[PDB]
This record gives sequence, structure tokens and C-alpha cells, in this order.
Amino acid sequence: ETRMVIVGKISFCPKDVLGHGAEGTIVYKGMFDNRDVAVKRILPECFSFADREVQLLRESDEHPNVIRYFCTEKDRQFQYIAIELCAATLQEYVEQKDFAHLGLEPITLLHQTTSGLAHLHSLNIVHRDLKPHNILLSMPNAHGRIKAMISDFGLCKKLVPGTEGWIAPEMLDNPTYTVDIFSAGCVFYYVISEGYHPFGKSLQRQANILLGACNLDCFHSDKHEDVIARELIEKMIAMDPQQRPSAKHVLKHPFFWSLEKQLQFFQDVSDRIEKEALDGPIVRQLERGGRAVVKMDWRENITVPLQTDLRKFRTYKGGSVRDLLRAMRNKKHHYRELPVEVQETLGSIPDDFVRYFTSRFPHLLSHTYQAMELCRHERLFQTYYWHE
Amino acid sequence: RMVIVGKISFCPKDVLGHGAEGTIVYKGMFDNRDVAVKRILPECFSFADREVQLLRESDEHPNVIRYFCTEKDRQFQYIAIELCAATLQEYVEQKDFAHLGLEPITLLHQTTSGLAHLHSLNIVHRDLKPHNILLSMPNAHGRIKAMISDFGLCKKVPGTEGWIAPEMLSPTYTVDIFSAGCVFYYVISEGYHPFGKSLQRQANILLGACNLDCFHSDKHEDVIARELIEKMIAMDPQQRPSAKHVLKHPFFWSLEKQLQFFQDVSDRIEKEALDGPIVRQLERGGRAVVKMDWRENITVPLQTDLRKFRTYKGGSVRDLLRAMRNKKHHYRELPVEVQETLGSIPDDFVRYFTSRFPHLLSHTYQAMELCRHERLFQTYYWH
Ligand SMILES: Nc1ncnc2c1ncn2[C@@H]1O[C@H](COP(=O)(O)OP(=O)(O)O)[C@@H](O)[C@H]1O
Ligand SMILES: Nc1ncnc2c1ncn2[C@@H]1O[C@H](COP(=O)(O)OP(=O)(O)O)[C@@H](O)[C@H]1O
Ligand SMILES: *Cc1c(O)c(OC)cc2c(C)c(CCOCCOC)c(=O)oc12
Ligand SMILES: *Cc1c(O)c(OC)cc2c(C)c(CCOCCOC)c(=O)oc12
Ligand SMILES: [Mg+2]
Ligand SMILES: [Mg+2]
Repeated sequence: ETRMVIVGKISFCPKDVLGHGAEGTIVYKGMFDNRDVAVKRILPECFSFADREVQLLRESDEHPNVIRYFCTEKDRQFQYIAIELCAATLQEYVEQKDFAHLGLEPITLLHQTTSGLAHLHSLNIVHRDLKPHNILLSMPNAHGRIKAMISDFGLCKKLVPGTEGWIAPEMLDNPTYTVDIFSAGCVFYYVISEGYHPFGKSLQRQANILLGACNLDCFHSDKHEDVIARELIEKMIAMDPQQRPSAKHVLKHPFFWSLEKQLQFFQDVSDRIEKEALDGPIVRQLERGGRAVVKMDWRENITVPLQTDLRKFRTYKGGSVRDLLRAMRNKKHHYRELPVEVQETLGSIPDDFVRYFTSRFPHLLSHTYQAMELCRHERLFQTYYWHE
Repeated sequence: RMVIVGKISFCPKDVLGHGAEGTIVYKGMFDNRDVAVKRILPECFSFADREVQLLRESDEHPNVIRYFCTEKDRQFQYIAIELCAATLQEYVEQKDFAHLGLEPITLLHQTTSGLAHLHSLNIVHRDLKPHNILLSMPNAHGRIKAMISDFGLCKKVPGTEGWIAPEMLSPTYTVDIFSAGCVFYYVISEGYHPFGKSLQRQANILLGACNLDCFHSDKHEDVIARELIEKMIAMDPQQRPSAKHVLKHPFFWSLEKQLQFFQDVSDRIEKEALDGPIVRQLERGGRAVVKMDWRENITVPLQTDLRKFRTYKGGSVRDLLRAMRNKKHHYRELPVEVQETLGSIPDDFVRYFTSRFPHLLSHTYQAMELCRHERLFQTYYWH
């Protein structure tokens, strides 16, 4: 009637449905040792479990962003999987007007997703089906902190994977991390714009994925974060799979950087450029985009107090990017000995100081990161770039 | 080396921090739940058992902390209260605190409504401050909350250097309200005191020196806060607003509530003459807030589209208000280009305007008091 289903260890009352999956799949709320879990029952005729991959996940350290499959058991006609019981899917996070994000903010969230995914790829495993619904939010712990974990991995298909809208194009063989990095890109933009898809509406989505149409209409060219984000997503959702950035690669990116990390970068650059010829390849590179970034003369687009105190020292070109970079490194390093007025059109440090400049020079950070490869090694830049 | 005095019991070692005048506060146990207990010298503070009983005979308030029980030993007094996680001090000051969680405005709303609970019963706090405002522990499912504390006791001058109302040096609800203002600015400024450093604080309070240096005038929200804060902390006791009076203020309004007002006005002003006091009043500050002509300070599609009708001035606040009430009420029929520069609604649509007209909301709220008593405006105003 409405009697409980065992197939122990797993157990669940069949009225406790959490939601339907694709091909006659269903997910209920159940029980395990005695802790709650969610049990998902897949028709062995529709989906194919990859037990070896998981046996591989267990015998390698746990990642806090890749969900745990507790056990699995078979009844005569069904496959039952017990997994960490979660509270919601990205979908609600983004789209539920009143969802209570709690602690975590979109960028950390994406940092978590991408980190977990990177771990999966570290074990030569490809998810093949990322999307808001396969990226889940934990319930709150004792300390109340909530996190995010990717799911429904290693759970393939028999008699094409993925979901209309999120399918890397080149899948229309044995896939490769490039696919998942496409799906990632989409979710990234989905989260940031607060619901919009880059491709960009249910019905046209896959068609437009095939054609290569993007939108990205939310990313303006005058905002620092919009620029740094677009620079990445545009590259993740790239039509050419061999252009899509590696997993860890996406993790070093400027996009995730603290304000402190940002400003710290800005400086660390400057300290190289002194004692480097301007005819030189490095500075010539840093000045290629030049004027556009600096708005012709950067002195004309900052505060009057700051141009006065700078004035008192000259040796700041103003159409020059490098001079804008040391100008920062100095106004910063001598910060304590500054006039007060000047201390307060910026300040304090690092957050307000950096934001001053990136607010005025949206293309600054992006441009500077892109310029300052060539120092992929240096022994020192390994914190901002990846050398391998 | 455990200490009983049941039903309260605590380890003397589990200390949570020293309070005033010799007070010490430990982590103990009550029924079998964890609690905080504080031991006071009966000789230095005076508990008020009548006040607490009264609060206890009354419906709980979620933002006013609970006293479970109290017990005297030969030489001390011990008090058992809900065990909280930290004070407003840490919330503001601790670079990595995990907030987690909850926004400053609802935080101050919470503190205020509790306060108003206290004043509902004719009971005044007298020593409000960050250290006397606590953050609950994460609950069953991870939501944090803020409650006031250390009330109902006294001293055998009340308050703390930095937070005492001016007239208490040389009481009524006005005193708390001042301390409240102080905290509001402390919290919004992320650390700064209005008066505004430990030593010059009380002095300056007597003198009247403020700062509010963090409130620009070009930001809708700063203008809103400042306009209220400055009034909480006002030198004159008769000027400081009622407790729940402060709960009705725009400072706490949702985007949607802000917008609903904007509109709820236009629908009032319309179909009345300009000789009428109301309109003439609304344009008192006029040109400056609309920026001479607001038509020149809005987005391009929107003027292009608002060209097609006007009949719209640009030196008229009422015409900018009407504008919002039309462009919103027809949002559906707008040209997509236009629908896209604002929207969705209410949030993005109301910020379109308040981003560019910082004094717009403030200005209108003031002018429109004239209709304080009307059925439609009680949700916005106080009596
Ligand atoms: N760990 C979980 N906790 C709660 N609900 C879940 C969990 N995992 C999956 N679900 C629910 O089941 C629905 C569909 O199941 P499934 O086939 O696993 O995913 P999808 O919808 O991604 O294809 C999901 O949208 C989700 O609401
Ligand atoms: N309910 C409580 N839970 C946990 N700690 C508390 C509680 N009440 C007070 N404290 C701690 O006690 C310390 C001071 O004791 P108290 O009597 O409040 O003096 P003060 O008024 O300076 O806070 C505070 O710093 C706070 O950490
Ligand atoms: C603004 C500024 C710049 O740009 C700079 O460039 C190297 C240096 C300094 C220094 C060293 C100080 C410290 C005070 O030195 C004063 C003596 O100068 C004649 C500063 O305040 O600002 C800069
Ligand atoms: C923008 C706008 C304004 O300002 C306005 O003020 C009177 C009215 C309208 C209306 C009525 C509509 C609906 C479309 O009407 C076109 C003419 O037919 C009545 C609108 O889209 O925008 C405004
Ligand atoms: Mg799923
Ligand atoms: Mg206290």
C-alpha cells in the first residue's frame, strides 16, 4: 500500500519522494545506518552505474565538494543508490527569490564546484552531465556553514549523456575533461547573471550551442568584475575543446582572487619592471593595449588629491601603464607617511585601495594578468599562473 | 574543579569574559542544556526581579534574551541565560567572522523591535552597547539571530563611557534610543563610532561632535541612514524618535516597499490642483534633487520612450514620480530595449531611479508626511 521499502541496508518509505530524474528515475528520502540519506532508484535498463570509479574515489582522499555515495543495492528490477542527503540544487540557490544563501556567495560556490570537479578530473573521471540540478547544497551543519557538492557522476547512460542546453557541442568516442569544462562555463554564467543562460533560452539553447551563439549581455565592458569574468567564461564555453582551460587552470584565474590577492599581484608585477628596458619585450607587451586601458592619460581620470601628491614627484607618464603600476606600488608602500586627504580618497588597505583603481580602470587587472605571462615560472609567479 | 549552587552549576574555569565592576561570566549548565551564567557581586549591581517576572508573564520576544533562573549564594548572585556565540563587537570587527548569514539592516531591525518590546512594558535598558547585544548560536538549521541582554540589572552611573546619553551626566526611553543610534552608525560604518574614539567619546557626546563621515550625500542609502541616525542620537531628548517609531522608517524598507510608496504617492498627487499645498510642497527642494532636469540624468532609451508622451517636465518631482508609476504600470508594453534598461521589478526598477536620484526617496518621504493620518499611508508613517 504505502508500506516501507527495505532492500537493506537501504530503506525508505515510498511516499517520501524528493523528485524525479530522467528516464523513470526517482529519488526518495530514506535511511541508512541510522542517519538520513536520499535513495535514488534507477532502472538498470536505463542508466549504467560505474562501480569502479567510485571504488576509486573511496580509496583516494575525500574531497569536501564531491558528494559521497554511501552504498548501493540491487532489487530484481531496480538499482538503488544512497547518497548524502542535501537541501537543494543550484536551481533553487539562483532562482528561488527567497532561498537564504546563508554564508556562501556565488564566487566561492563556483570555486567549490570547480575544485571538486578538478579533483574528479585528477582521477581521470569525467562527469558528462553538470547542470544546476546536479550541483547540490548541503544542509547546514552544527556550525551552520553550508557548502556545495557535485553529484550524479559515474552514473552513465545506455542506448547520449548530458541534458539539452548543457551539452558541449563537439558531442553532436570517449569524452574528455573539456566537456565538463564547457558545462561548467555555462553554470558559471548562470550563477553570476542570476538565472540567464549564455545560449540562452530553453528551446533555442542546444541549437544555439551548435551554432556558437552566446549572449553574455550582463557583462558590461566598464566593470572590473564583469571583464575578469567574461574573459574566463567566454573561454570555458569556447567552441574549440582544446581552447577550454584545464580544471586547475580555471582555479588559478583572477576571477577568484581576493581583493588582497589582486592588489598584491598589481604590486609584485611592478617590482619586476624596474630595471627592465622599455624596448624590452615585457614592457612592450604590457603597453600593447596601452591607451585604451589607461584612458589616454590615467592622471585625468583619478582624484584631484591623488594627482596633486603624485604631481609632487613627477616621473609618472600617464599614458603609460607601467607608470600607473608603480604609481600604485608607491602610493601604497609609502602609505603610512601619506597626507590624510590623499589617504582618504583611497584607503584603507587592501580592499578600498585596490577598488579605487579597478573601479576607474576596468581593463587594468585583466590586461595586466594577460600581459604578465612570460613569467609563467620566475619561481615566484607560480601563485598567479600555472607552470606546466 | 566544579561549582554547584543548583539548579545552576558551572565550571569556574569555563570563563566567557569579565563584565563590569568585578563581574565574571562562565559557561555552565541548567536543566541539562548548556547555559551561560554570570556571577555578580550583589554589592555592585542590583538585579530587578520584578521587571524580569513581568517580561516572563508576557509573550516571548525572539530578540530579547531569556533569563531561565536566578539564585543567590552567601556572597554572590548567579544568573542563567541563553548561551550565545558572541557579541556585536566580534560581528563588526572580526575580519573572518562568518556573518553567516544575516544582513546588518535586519540585525538592527531585530535589536530595535526587541528594544520596543522593552519600552512597551515601560522598562528602560540604560546600558545598551555592542557588548550587550549577542548573536545566537547557529540554530537547528543554521540561522543566526541577535538579542539584547544584561538588562534588568543596574549598579549600586549607569551606561558605559562611549555610549551614555548626554543628559545622564548633567530616565526614559530616549536614552536607549540614543545608545541605539550610536550602535546603528557603529554597525553600518563597520567599526567607527559617531563621537568617535574611546577617549574623546563621552566628552564629544556632551559637546555634540558627530562625524557620520562615511555617509556620502551622493548615495541614496547613505542619505537614508544618516537622516535617521542623526535623529536617534540628537542632543535634545524630545527630538529622539519613539522605539517602534524608528521601525517604520525607510531605512528598513524592502526595495519593493520603497517602490510601492513611490507609486502609492503618484496615485495620490494626481487629480489634484497645483495650488494644492501638497504639490507645491513636493517641489520645495525641487530642482536640485532632480538635478535641474532629470530627463538629462536618466538612460537614453527611457527618455526616447518618455518623449513619446510627455507632458513631462524634468524640473518637476511629480513628473518624475508619475513617470515611474507609468513606466512601471506599463512595463509589459514597453519596448524591449526600454524594458531592459530597468527591470525586472521591483528591485532593479526602483534602483534604476534611486541610483541616480539619491535624495529622491528621502525628499518625498518628508514632503508627503502631510498625509500621515490617511488610511493608505499608515504602512509608511507613524502616529
Ligand atoms: N542528494 C539529494 N538530496 C535531495 N534531493 C536530491 C538529491 N540528489 C538528487 N535529488 C533530487 O532528484 C532530482 C532528479 O534526480 P536525478 O535523476 O538524480 O537528477 P537530475 O534532475 O539532475 O537528472 C533532482 O532534481 C533533485 O531535486
Ligand atoms: N549570554 C552570553 N553568552 C555568552 N557570553 C556572554 C553572554 N553574556 C555576556 N557574555 C560575555 O561576557 C563578557 C562581559 O560580561 P558583561 O557582564 O556583559 O560585561 P559587558 O557589559 O562589558 O559585556 C562579554 O564580552 C561577553 O563575551
Ligand atoms: C607619491 C609618492 C611617490 O609617487 C613616490 O615614488 C617613488 C615616492 C613617495 C615617497 C617616498 C613618499 C614618502 C615621503 O618622501 C618625501 C620626500 O620627497 C621629496 C610619499 O609620501 O609619496 C611618494
Ligand atoms: C511611459 C508611458 C507614460 O509615461 C505614460 O504616461 C501617460 C503612459 C504610457 C502608456 C499609456 C503606455 C501604454 C502604451 O500606450 C501607447 C499609447 O496608447 C495609449 C506605455 O507603454 O507607456 C507609457
Ligand atoms: Mg541529480
Ligand atoms: Mg553583556
